[PDB]
Amino acid sequence: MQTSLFEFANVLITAVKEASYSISKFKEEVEIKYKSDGSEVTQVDTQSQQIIFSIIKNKYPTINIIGEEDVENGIPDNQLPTITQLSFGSLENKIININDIIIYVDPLDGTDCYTHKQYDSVCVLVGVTYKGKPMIGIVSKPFYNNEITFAIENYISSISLQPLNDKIIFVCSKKNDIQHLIKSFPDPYEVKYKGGSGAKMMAIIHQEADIYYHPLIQSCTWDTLAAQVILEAQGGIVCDIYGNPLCYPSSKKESMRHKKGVLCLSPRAKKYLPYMLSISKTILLLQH
Ligand SMILES: [Mg+2]
Ligand SMILES: [Mg+2]
Ligand SMILES: [Mg+2]
Repeated sequence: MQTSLFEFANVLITAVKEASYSISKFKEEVEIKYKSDGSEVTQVDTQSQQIIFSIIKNKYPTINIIGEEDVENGIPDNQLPTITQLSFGSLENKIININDIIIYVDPLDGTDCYTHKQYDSVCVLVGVTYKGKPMIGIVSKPFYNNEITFAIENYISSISLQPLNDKIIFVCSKKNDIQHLIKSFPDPYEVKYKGGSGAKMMAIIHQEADIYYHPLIQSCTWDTLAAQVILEAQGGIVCDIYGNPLCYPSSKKESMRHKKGVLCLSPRAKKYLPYMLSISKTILLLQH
């Protein structure tokens, strides 16, 4: 029924490292399955997910864990790396209840970025809730030396920050080019185009960007939670396009889409929330 936070964080970090390493070291020909809604999936996505699931469930067989892809655990204990024994500075090592935990996984965010050699946009995302409340976020960028960024509540791992721009930077994909939606923005600003939803949140975390405005029902729980915990630990904001907290259902039977969109603000961009809320105020998002 219970475990320590340090144990738990070590298991998750071990899983993410191993998955990231699997992705970055992979030279065989990729085979692209197409889901029944056109979206891509490769054996690299699924193998990454199995690694993550197997490592975690081998320690915590009861644990609630939700992943983008349709695979679970299975990889036998003796092919899995041993668990790291890291300590975490002044962070307090809590006893926690396994059944209060829910884990949300994207084994490979930017599957299309991957298949198009946009390797810089590929992330592994693992986020955790505890009693419904976001608690841990772990992000890896396999093609950026398997760099891992993570946060546990208000504590945050080492992170390189680009010198602040001074112009406010909006970041979006070309396909969701919101530049016309924000022409009335009060202060000087720029639009940077970046594929990958994980990548776009990381851009804010590394101060390459300030605002990620996603007034669309394209994001899922696993796309946001990991980066959310980190950005929030930095003092940034993640919410609906109407300013409310993102929802994280407890089961994959329920829809994992963020149906009221996504909005992320850098610490300094928090003052622009009212502006963004008045922009979103007349939008009714519809799904199909
Ligand atoms: Mg997909
Ligand atoms: Mg994915
Ligand atoms: Mg994704």
